[PDB]
Amino acid sequence: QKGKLIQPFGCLLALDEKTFKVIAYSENASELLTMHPVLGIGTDIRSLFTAPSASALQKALGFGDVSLLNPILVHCRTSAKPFYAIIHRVTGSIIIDFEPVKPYEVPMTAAGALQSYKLAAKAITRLQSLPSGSMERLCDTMVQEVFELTGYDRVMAYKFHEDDHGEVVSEVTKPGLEPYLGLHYPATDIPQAARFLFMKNKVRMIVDCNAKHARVLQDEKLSFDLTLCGSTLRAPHSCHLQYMANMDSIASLVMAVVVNEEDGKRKRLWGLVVCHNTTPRFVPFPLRYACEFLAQVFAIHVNKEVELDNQMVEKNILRTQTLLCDMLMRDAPLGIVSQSPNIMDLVKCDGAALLYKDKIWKLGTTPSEFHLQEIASWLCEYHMDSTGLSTDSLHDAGFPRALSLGDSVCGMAAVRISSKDMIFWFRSHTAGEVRWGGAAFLEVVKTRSLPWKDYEMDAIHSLQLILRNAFKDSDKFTRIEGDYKAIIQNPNPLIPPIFGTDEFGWCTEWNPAMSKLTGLKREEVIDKMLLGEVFGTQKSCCRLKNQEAFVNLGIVLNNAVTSQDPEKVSFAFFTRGGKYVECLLCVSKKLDREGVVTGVFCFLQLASHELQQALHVQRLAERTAVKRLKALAYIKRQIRNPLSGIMFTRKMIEGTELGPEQRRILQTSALCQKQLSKILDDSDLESIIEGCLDLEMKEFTLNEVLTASTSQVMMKSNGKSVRITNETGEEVMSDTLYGDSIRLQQVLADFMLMAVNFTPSGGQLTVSASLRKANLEIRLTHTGAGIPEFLLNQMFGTEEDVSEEGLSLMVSRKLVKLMNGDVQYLRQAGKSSFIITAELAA
Amino acid sequence: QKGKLIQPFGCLLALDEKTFKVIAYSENASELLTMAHPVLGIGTDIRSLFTAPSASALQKALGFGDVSLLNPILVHCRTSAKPFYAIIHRVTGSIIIDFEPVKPYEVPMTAAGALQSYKLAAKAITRLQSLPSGSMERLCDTMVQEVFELTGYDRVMAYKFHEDDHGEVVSEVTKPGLEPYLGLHYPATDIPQAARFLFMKNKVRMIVDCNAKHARVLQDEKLSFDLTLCGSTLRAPHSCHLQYMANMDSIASLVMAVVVNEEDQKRKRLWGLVVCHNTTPRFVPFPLRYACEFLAQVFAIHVNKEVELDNQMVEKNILRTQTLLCDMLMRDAPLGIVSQSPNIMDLVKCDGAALLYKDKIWKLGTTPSEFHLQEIASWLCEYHMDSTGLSTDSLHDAGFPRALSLGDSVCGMAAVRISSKDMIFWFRSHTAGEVRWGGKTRSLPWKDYEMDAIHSLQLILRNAFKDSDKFTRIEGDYKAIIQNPNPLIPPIFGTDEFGWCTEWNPAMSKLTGLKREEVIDKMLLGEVFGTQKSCCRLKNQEAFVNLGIVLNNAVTSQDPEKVSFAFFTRGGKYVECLLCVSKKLDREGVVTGVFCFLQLASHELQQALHVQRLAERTAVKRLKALAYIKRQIRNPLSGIMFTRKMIEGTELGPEQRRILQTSALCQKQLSKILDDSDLESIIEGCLDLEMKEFTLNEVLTASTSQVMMKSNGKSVRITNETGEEVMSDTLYGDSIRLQQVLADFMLMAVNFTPSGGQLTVSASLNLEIRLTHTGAGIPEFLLNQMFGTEEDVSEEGLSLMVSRKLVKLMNGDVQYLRQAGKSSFIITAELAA
Repeated sequence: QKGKLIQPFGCLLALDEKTFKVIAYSENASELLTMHPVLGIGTDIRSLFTAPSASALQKALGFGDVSLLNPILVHCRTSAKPFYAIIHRVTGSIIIDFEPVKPYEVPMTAAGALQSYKLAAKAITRLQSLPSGSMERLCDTMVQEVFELTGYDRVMAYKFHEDDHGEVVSEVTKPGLEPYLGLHYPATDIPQAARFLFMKNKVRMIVDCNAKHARVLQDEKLSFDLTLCGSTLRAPHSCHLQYMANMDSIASLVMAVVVNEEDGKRKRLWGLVVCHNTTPRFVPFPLRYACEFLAQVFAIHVNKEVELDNQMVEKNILRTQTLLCDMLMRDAPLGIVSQSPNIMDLVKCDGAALLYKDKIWKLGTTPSEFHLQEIASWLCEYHMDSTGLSTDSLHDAGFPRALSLGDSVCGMAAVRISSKDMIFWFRSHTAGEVRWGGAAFLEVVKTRSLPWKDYEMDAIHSLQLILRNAFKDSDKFTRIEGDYKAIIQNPNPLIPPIFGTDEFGWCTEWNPAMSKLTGLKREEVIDKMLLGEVFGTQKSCCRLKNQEAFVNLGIVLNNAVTSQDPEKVSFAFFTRGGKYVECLLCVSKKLDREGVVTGVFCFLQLASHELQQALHVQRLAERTAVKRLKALAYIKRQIRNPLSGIMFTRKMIEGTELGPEQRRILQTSALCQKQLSKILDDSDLESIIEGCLDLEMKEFTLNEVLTASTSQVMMKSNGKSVRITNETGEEVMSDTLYGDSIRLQQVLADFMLMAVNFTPSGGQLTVSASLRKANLEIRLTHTGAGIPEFLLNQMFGTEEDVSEEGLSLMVSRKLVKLMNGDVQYLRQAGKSSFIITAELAA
Repeated sequence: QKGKLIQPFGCLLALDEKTFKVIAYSENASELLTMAHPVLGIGTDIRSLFTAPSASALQKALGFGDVSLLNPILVHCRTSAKPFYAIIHRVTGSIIIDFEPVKPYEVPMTAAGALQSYKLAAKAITRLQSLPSGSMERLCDTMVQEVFELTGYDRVMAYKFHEDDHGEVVSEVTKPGLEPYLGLHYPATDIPQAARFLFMKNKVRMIVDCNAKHARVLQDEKLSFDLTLCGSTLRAPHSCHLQYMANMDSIASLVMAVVVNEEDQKRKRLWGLVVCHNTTPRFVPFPLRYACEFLAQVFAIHVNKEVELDNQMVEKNILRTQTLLCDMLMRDAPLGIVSQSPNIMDLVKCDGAALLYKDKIWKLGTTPSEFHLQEIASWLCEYHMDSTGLSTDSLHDAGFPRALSLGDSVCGMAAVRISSKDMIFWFRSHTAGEVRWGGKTRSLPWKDYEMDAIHSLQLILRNAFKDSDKFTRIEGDYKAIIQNPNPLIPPIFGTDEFGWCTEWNPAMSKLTGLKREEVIDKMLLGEVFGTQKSCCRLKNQEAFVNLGIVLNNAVTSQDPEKVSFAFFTRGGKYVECLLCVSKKLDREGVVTGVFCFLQLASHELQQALHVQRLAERTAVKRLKALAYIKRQIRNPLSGIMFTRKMIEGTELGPEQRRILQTSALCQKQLSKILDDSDLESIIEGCLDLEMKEFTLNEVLTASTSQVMMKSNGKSVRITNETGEEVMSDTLYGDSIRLQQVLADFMLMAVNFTPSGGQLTVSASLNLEIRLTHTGAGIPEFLLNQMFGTEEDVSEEGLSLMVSRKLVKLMNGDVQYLRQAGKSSFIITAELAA
């Protein structure tokens, strides 16, 4: 922080807060500024520059927060050399850094901050337009935009893990360089001092490494040593220089990403965005400022997308709760595997087994009954005081016959239902490969399975509890997964609140979870009418807020009596003492064995507010989507009807004898109607955009296509008085082609109709076709300026969304791509040419 | 309320709260319950006239806490069978038990409690719940239709109370052959306030027969207080309802009550009644009455919801007026607003705009003559000295000397003075007003926020001119009710290109608590709006970054955008609103900063737009796919049109010409149906119809050509038997939509028909078209879908619903008639010949 060496592309001056006189100066500063006022201790600052520059600098030092006006434009007194001045406040002193102003780009008058921030107005918009839910897309977009703005050769999205070991997540380099994606790096490349330094100043630049750095002339009479930690000209340290030495890079630009995560707010370094170049380069301060702002935006976005993945766990927990509630109705024996929701959906796995009275059931990939007997015997004999176990890899646990099992089963999770009854879940082997570069060593994770999370064990234990209670009517788990001997622990049940009533309305079920959630003892509440006594506005144990809640509860119960499916509704009630519980009620029928309705069975689902709002938004979106789909189907039918009408009328007209030229005109109309029926037959363009398509195989000739297109277009062409000519040879005509004719006619007609529309009044258009032995090349040459550049760019498929005409162009290009061809646009003096390539069978 | 007379269809008993002995009774009880026994006298026990389980149930009910839960207690008499309901009420110092006979023709023990009783109305509640919001008349008509279907009474009416207690019939449903009173107002004296309070206390009242003889109640003389039968369901009318029934020609009555909770606990007001009248005596079981009482609660909830939605719509409208009141400071000179398209005609709802400025008169829309405007200004400057504005909806009543000569084209005038010579007029048009009572143009009166908007426009224009209070008396039949409208100018702050503050209007000073002098000449980011050492403290980093982003985007982009904003003021109050930004382009065309204003929005409205925007962001491709399809429609249509032209380009015969013209008719049909989607055409004003000459022969031929294909597919023959006299006659009206309607009607007739069936077409001229097809006929549930009874509609039924609504737009109805092997579709409409 006190290294007295600075880079030579700029100069530094350290002054006092009160005297405004130069104390610390650099050797190159005297040369650059005086290129006469001798730069030295006790010299003023105004005389080195002109009067307006001195006034601006003095006002800047007089400001409260100089960081808002950091890039200042100043002029040297002699020859008016432009310079960028940056002000920074060290304890008891002001440090100003001056850099030369190359032509480059200049903001309006003084750059300030907002104008500099304006330089990154496109990358911010592109980042804010991405659909949420995919961190990799965000990383790729940020890296690409940083590459575009900075212009450095290589851009990397180095990421920090919990053990501070790096992992590149993306990279975009110029062609002709070694990719670095996926290469892990050790924790000694970046010392913790570097991270601490980056936590303070977010952007660091090293313009060149093999350059002689000047020194400073810090005053001897100063009572404190100057700190160069905050200055942007501080010379790189040897340890940091070793990084570029091992990375064969010269110019570096490192931008920290700082997120704010709530205390378990505390700051955290999500990673870095590193830029490298093989040759030295320098960029103006506004570009660095804009890059820092863009990094702030990216940090905000990543912090937002972490919270969205924090909700998938809650959603899966709710789904498991629903499954557990559903499974409570089935009979204890064989009811575990009776219907579609078996114990495969309880925890993610590929094999399940239920040992009960020597009747081993199989549900998938699982060892033989012999091997299952052996593993059950081993678990019984070794782990006496273990109701349940979860082994990551059976080899590590110590199963003698784990070798004979093979690679099919690796992880195991077993529970003891009763003295002789047990349940097993098995997981197949997954191998992990980590490049682990910058070290390269290639570590192996041996034969291990995916870890068993907490809520999976919680669900398994809840299932065990349910089965034990059901069997009775008719707790420490050893987790040897980290090869750290026994880490036995106690899980928690995952039973949601439940209450059930008979047909009349008297309470009959009140489980301990509800007793804890409400605070009401079951003995206190049972044998009381559900509507009016347990839940009621006045004179009731649990006080509903309004009369609307009472009406809604009554409606929900009455509707649920009729319908078997469990409707999800909102619920809100006060507890015994002044607490407003807001949950999501689910009611289901209670059909008995014979099939007589006995009552209702209800359970709540406690959920955070964001999840409920997301569910509401999803419901609204699906309703809007179904309405739009119904409207589109209605329109399609109402257009299909007159389509059939005109088909039949054309058939009737063809029934009467007419001229051979009339016959040709009728045939051209027939091709037009077939094209119309085909385009109306398409369900939507989204399937075309996705890529899933089929092209029919049929015989055709070019005369039909050309005549259909000309008949389609020439009315509009003559609207602008446009001449159309055909130069295709008759030999190419006589040749017959094979493929999908309708797509070709529609695509070529659209392209050449756009050419007609772009044709100025009185222009000329020529159509030619060439057959090479087969390949067909189509040239459409129209007189005029042609399509503008932006529309030509919109024609390409790189853009996600374009104009309607641009969308038609993109769809035609995609169809040509599926037609193993290409589309080219050529501009010449007063001419524009479309070239279309196709490959078919002759 | 203390009347000792009861209706004869039930019986009454009274029990002491503690001793549980009978103290009052009725002769109907003597003739109905103990008939074949203990004497029904004072002090007689209760557990002797019923079976032991019945006595146990009665004892348990009496010992219960809240008896009003399990009211319809079915009880078996001591004699064999003879069921009876046992409704119970707790009155001061007694418990009153009413028995009503259970007729076994219906309801064989289908309800024994409140929860089971409420089940009978599940279908009605489901139908009411899923209706789209924003239409009171639809809710009322559905509600009364459901009442009619559930109860089966002859006449059902929704009777809405106004502020002056005088009622208005909003809807009504009756069996055919009955005189309607729809829309007829009634005096407030028909229903006394005592009846209103009684309805507020007892939600449902039933009078089975007005002519039935009432029976007395024998009560002990030893009690110190008389028994009150006000809460009992067995009470006799006190001649107040007898006269009402005689006047309305009714014999039986079932009258409910609608109670709505309105904010100042919130008060409860009787929004109206749902009255059922019958010409013959009728009896409904207690569960049906109990369910009809439950339906009223859902109806009241929905009515309150619709009222809140209307209030939010009003707030959105005033927000829009506030937004459009801006963009007039930017425009230079008074002529600038007149020249531009969003003119002063859009500031307030008017049919004519006039501006008098320096001997120049600028007029827009329906406006009087120049001499008329000059004489209006002369009158206003000659009779009104100190006024800054005038307002009236009837200029004739205003006292204009030549108001009658001005005609009915313009009636209401609102005028505001800008300078000593320049001033502004807003004029309205003719409105139709009819009021009925069961016992020169008037235009809608000017509201208050309209006056506020006009006053703020006056302030803006006078400020701009300088840079270069007023009485309404027509809302009532009075004179010179002076008012002082307040302005509607939103808070405004504006900065230059560097970021320093430049303009900070007083509204922002009031809202945020700061002052103009202490904030001016400071950077907008960091100094004013900042997380630290700032006047207005932002919440966290995200707000700062978002504000910077929106400022930069506003500078770069060209259109205003709305972004949520939230900050702490200097007094600790958390303000949340919407921020709108715009570029402050100079006359030359170079940006010189930004101009921003806040739109303080209500919490419900603000949160009703976040979810809307979030849902909008989900659908992107499908929104523009419709426009893409609409634009790409033209090319195949142009191709088919030009192919038709070339087909015409040679020699043709008579039949060939006819079939070509039929094809062309279908061609225009396809063109105009693909040109516009028309959405649902819910409003009759929308979907303007082309009206041109046509003949019926072409229409019929074009309609049957589209379906001959399917007819020959099933080998179904179609015959047209309309006479040549009707065919030769020419009508002036819409044709092609009639072609489509006829075509899809015969298409549906072909569907669901056996092969070899006969289809017959007839027309009578009022145009009536009858299409009779032989076979089994269309299934009933399809007709239920097409009539709108079933909310869920199939794709095939949607076309029939569209055709029915189109026929209704032609002021007609579609009729389905069923006979042995015959189904007849009758379409009726009118045109000009």
